[PDB]
Amino acid sequence: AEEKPHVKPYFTKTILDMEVVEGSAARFDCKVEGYPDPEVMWFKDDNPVKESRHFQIDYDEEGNCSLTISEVCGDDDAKYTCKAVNSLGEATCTAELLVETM
Repeated sequence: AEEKPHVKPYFTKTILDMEVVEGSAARFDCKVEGYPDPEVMWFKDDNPVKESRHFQIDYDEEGNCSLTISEVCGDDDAKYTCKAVNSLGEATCTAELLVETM
């Protein structure tokens, strides 16, 4: 039986800057690769994001990573970061969420 090769994390898809009207939902998504599989965490202006009704975080076996914000408010207007790390290294991608006020 063969095993996967050890490779530091890397994103094949990175998160994108978004503009969302206040009150509506917003989602950041990216895809990570690496072996051992990496552990992932999200940051809002470099502060760890904790799972909640407001911040839904998903990470599946295929490496799809996402952060969904259900009702965007002023406090969400920020820089978000998805960081992935395994024993061989780390990878991060960042993007801005601009909350639009009509």
